[PDB]
Amino acid sequence: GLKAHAMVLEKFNQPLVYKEFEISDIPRGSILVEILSAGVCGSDVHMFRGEDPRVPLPIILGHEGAGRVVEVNGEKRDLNGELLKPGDLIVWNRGITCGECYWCKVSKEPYLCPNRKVYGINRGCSEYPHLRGCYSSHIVLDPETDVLKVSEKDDLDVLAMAMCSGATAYHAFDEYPESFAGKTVVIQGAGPLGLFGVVIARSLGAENVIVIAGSPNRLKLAEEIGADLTLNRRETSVEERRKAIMDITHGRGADFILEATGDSRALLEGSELLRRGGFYSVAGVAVPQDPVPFKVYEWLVLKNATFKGIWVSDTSHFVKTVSITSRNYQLLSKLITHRLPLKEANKALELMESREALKVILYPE
Amino acid sequence: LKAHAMVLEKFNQPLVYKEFEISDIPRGSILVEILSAGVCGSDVHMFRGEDPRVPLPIILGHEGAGRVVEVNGEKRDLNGELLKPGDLIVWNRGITCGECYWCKVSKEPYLCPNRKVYGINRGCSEYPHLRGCYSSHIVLDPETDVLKVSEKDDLDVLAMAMCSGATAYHAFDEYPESFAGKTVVIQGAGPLGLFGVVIARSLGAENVIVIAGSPNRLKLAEEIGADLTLNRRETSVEERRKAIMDITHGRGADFILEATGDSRALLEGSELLRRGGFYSVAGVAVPQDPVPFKVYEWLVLKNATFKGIWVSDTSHFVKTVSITSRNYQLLSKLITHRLPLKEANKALELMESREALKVILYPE
Amino acid sequence: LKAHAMVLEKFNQPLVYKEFEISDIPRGSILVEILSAGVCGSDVHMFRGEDPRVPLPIILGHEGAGRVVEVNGEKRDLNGELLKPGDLIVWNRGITCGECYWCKVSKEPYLCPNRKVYGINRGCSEYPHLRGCYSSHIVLDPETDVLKVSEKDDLDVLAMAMCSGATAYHAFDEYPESFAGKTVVIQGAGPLGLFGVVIARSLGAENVIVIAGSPNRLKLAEEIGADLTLNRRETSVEERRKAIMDITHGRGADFILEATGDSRALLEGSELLRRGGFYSVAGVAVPQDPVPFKVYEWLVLKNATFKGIWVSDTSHFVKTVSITSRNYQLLSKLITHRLPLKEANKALELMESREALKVILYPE
Amino acid sequence: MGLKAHAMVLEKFNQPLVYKEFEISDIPRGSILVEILSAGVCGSDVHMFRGEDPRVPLPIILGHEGAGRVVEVNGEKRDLNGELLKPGDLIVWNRGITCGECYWCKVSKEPYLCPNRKVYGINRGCSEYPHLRGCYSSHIVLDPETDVLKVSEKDDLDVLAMAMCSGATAYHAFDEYPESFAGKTVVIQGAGPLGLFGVVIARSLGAENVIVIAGSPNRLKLAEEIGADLTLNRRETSVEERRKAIMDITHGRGADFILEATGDSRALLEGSELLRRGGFYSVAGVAVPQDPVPFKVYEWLVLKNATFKGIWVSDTSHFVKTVSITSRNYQLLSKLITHRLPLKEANKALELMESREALKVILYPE
Ligand SMILES: [Zn+2]
Ligand SMILES: [Zn+2]
Ligand SMILES: [Zn+2]
Ligand SMILES: [Zn+2]
Ligand SMILES: [Zn+2]
Ligand SMILES: [Zn+2]
Ligand SMILES: [Zn+2]
Ligand SMILES: [Zn+2]
Repeated sequence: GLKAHAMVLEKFNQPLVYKEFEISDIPRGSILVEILSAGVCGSDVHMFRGEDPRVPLPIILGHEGAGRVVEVNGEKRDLNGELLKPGDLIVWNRGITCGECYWCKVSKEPYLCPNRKVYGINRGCSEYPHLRGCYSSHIVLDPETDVLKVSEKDDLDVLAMAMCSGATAYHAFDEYPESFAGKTVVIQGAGPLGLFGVVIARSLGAENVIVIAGSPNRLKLAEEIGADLTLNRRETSVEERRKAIMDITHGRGADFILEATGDSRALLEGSELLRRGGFYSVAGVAVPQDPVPFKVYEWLVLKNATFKGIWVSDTSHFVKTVSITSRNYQLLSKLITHRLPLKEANKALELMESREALKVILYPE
Repeated sequence: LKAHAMVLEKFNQPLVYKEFEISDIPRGSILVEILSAGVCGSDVHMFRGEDPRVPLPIILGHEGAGRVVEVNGEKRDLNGELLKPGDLIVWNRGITCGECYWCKVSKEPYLCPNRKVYGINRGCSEYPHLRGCYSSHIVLDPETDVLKVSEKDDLDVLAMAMCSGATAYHAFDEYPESFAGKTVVIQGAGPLGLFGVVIARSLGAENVIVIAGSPNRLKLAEEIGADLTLNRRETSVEERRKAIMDITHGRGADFILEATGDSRALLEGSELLRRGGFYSVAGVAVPQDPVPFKVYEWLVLKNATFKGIWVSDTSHFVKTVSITSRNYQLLSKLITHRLPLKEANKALELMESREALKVILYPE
Repeated sequence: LKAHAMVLEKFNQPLVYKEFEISDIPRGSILVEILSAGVCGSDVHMFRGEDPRVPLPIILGHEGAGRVVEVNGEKRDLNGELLKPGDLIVWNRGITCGECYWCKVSKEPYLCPNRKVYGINRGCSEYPHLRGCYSSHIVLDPETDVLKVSEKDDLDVLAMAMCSGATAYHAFDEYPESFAGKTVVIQGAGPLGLFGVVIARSLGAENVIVIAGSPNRLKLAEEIGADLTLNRRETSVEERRKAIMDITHGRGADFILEATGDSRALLEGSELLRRGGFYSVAGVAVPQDPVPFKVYEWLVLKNATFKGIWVSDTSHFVKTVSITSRNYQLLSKLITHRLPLKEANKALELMESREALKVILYPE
Repeated sequence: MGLKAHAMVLEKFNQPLVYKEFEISDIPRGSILVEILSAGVCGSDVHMFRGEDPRVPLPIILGHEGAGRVVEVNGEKRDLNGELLKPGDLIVWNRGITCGECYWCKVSKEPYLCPNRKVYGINRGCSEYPHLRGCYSSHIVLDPETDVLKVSEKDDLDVLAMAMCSGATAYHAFDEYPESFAGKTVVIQGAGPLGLFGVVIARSLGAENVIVIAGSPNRLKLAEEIGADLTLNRRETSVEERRKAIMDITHGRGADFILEATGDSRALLEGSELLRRGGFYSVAGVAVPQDPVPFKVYEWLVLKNATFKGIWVSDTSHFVKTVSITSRNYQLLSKLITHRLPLKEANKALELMESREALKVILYPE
């Protein structure tokens, strides 16, 4: 049978350990996939530290992958109806939803499925066939996985990264009920989520894209990938930033704001930048935090504002994200600062934790 | 023509009776005899000097129905009917500039920064003076959006509906799906929330639940269509959440209307809202202390929409009259007092004390 | 157990009564005792071999309500409730693949090319055989979308609603605004149009006008909420257009539903539609000769939306059940005949001749 | 003492436009006197010249596509962003003024459908002072109700003038689509200015694939140059070949979104067969009553669950968004301007547009 290896999380806050798995057969309808690129996410650090309550042990982490089909045990179609075969290059939606609940079937919001099963997050490696995350030479995909064939003209590293931060960013923009033509977009934060938001905002036809953050290196990147204006929170005052946005928008404020900071306190700045009638997509905050002092009359009622929380993404967002991403490979590849062998998965988590890396991608040896 | 009005000359001092002689009216204007004038809870705040838009002196009253006396030129209503002396009409209290970003580009006229409103930011010092409904007569500018009504319409109900009803309608109109199969929770049982009951019912909501503190208002909400009322003073937060969870199979409410006037209503409402739900916030009407808002739990993880609602526009006005017109007998139950115009000071006192739910004034 | 069903062996051959011995059912499947089975006009086309989807032999019947006999394993309804013996249920006739572009990307499961439908494209020759509602029992796959109902629900009405009702609902669901203040014109007064009357009313339409040729169906349309009916034998096309222009102040209808089954309906409907109006075309159910379409006048100059409507999905299912549940007394009037299952041929005959509006079959 | 202006006046249908001079002193309260710098010649100007548009009074100064420079404002005028206009400002404006009082303007919020819509160079004659109500002129007088946008010396006024008509109608067509264009396949029928602006708008909104079907190789080459992924020449392929091409690109589904930009009702016969189940078809090119086409209701509407949406002109929201898209694509869109003529050659301009020797002509005073 097949000799696979992976980096396994056995106990929280303890280094991932190398382990080998002999793969004999795979479940009916499943797809055995050779991982070619595996994204390391900020959230993987959180999971490693034992702060994500969905996470069983032991587990093969890694929810962002691109790979080559080794074997389908039976037949599997991709989302366009193409039958997969050995050697096909694919990406896939990390989440499988039930297809039977209120959100999957009635409201058509499958990202809200309470039964959502996610590779490298709530799928452990204890029970055979074990290989349920991307920090591995190989992953076994269930037959219910949403898959998309890609080609050798696709940058698999970029696609892997895009699966997570990109598709969330896409969801955030997709909730806006108008075209972006003529619109001013403000993005708070310049990690992968905010930076995909720059390229997504550009690609959907936004007039002006402004990014507010605190790292000059990340802000330079934002400019190289399409931002019209960047504002460094450490070099400018709140009022200076408000005036720059008010100047650009003829005194109205921004039409659409993306929170991509991870910090609930971002809404305090963002609310004062939003025009009357504007739309604030809140997608960065990823853990419970202290409550923020929210001014209901000023920020919601008087402003006639929409505040929209964004929870992950579904298959519609996945395919649309691949499509935008595929027009933007050269720019988006600039987000990958580090490329490491799988056996260095621990160092990769350190790099991400310390912010030495913007994004790290692992490759099996 | 000799008109009279009850005029606000000094905040916190009683409205005073005053006579006005109306000869010429401005070009294009419509002189209207007031038949019904609603006394709104916001008029109390204006009376008390709490509204910074309010010039003095001013004839208050932004909620009106009346009879056309004359048109200086020609005026069509929204359906294109030329107005003539004798016609009965209602009208939108607000006039927008029709030239700014919100009027012409984003098509959100309610957000017009140049919005002019009878009985609110239009004083009575300058001729022709009559720019509010606490008067025998009002002069409507040509730009006013008007609708003709008939003798089969209830003008008292229509006056009331103009304000609270049209804001309630705006709150429901922002919901991007139909209300079929949906559970609606309304927080509050003043005019705003009670209109919400009738609008929710009228748009097809499956369940309409009202949370408030007054048994008399809760009985009324039942009478006009609520499936369930929950008295906030006689139940726990946890009991009310359980009741809503039982009705929605453990999910929560699809749509919540905040109609209390208290920002703290979001603390409870946020925990009733299903994942993916929609919270329209329309009641809070003054700057208040900030509330501790749980961004992850209430917005992000919930994938929720919080939508603030500012007043209403002409599309909301027309839709509100249409709903109201199919519900006159239910909605007339909100009017607890009808007083002559000269007793306007008592009307304000009734509304302030909540001895009244809604007061209508009539001239003479 | 020994079930019985009425089987279609050859097109145009009378349905044959047959017994089926059921020993065990596939894993996760649900064995359901049929309590009400609706006979649809589309069953007549199937019976004659006009529907190219139809395998033979087949147990027809795609409108069903029933009582759970057994689940081989466990099955949750759409609200997550575990089904158990004795539960009353309704279900979506169609099961979609959950994997294709329509199911997963555009979220239009009604357009699934792999859609499997009880009594339509599921034959009865392979065990467990019972894949249609003209039967004492049906075996539902684990993938079926089910909803529990109660003894307070009218199951005869629910069976009917599953088809025509959910298609009507889809047609209204596509309209991008509220129905408040709107005038709705419905063409045709069979079950689709009649459900259209009730739905239009329930979503808050101001005026509902029905145009058809059957006096008795038009009387029923008034009994269930139409404001005006217009009979094509008794009125001219010009008289109809004037009546609709009078109600809409010269503009035309805001929303039209085609529910006649005839392509030529568009000729009249296009001239009743306001500029900017919305025309949902849901009745035409077979390929027909092309109609002469005036692209400039009816689409471009009118800035009109013509929207075709193909069946329905689980979202429309639940929402239809929800509106129907509030209108059982009105909608019961559509059921003109109830016949034992063994009389299924006569039921198809009644539906073909239009002596019935809707027939319900009951086992035993 | 007054301002000396001149224009090319249509006095009688099918007779040459005639040069005439005017002296402009007073203008109506609130009005803006504008020096024309660019005037687009539209294909519909030909039909109006010929006496085919029932809206057209005589005499009239044609030209509904314009950009220019503020000479004077009688009072005050703010552009749509709130900026006060002053003499010397460069502007563009919406050709159409709506009443702001009717059902469509106030209730349904569809001002393009206002029955009282007043359009420079179309239904506004030139015989009553101050006369200058069209762009085939040295100057135009804009009413206070006109929606205006200030532009800069870095904007291409020739491209903006053209964009005002064909471009805003194409924008309207795309704006009616209820989803994002991400991952979508767009087919455009026709490669005149309307269809060609469609290409740039489709690209700008993020469409994945943009395909153009037309009959002219030159125009199909232009469509490729401004961002089309594929062109199909309908004179050199069968309907079946074109459908196969679209089916191959869309994994056998059909187009997500089609724009009819041909002017021929018969285009729907092919487009309907290219549309996927659940697809959206904006019909914007057909501009005059035509014979009815044989429409297959079951196959093209019902079974397809298709949306067919007719597109009538545009409003100020479309205007502003068109100017924004256009402003990022000046160099591509300038490729559409094939001829620039002096105002006094307006008759030759119409000839060029009618013969189709020109794709788009711009007129310039002086
Ligand atoms: Zn689910
Ligand atoms: Zn991730
Ligand atoms: Zn009020
Ligand atoms: Zn304004
Ligand atoms: Zn049926
Ligand atoms: Zn499918
Ligand atoms: Zn033009
Ligand atoms: Zn108008």
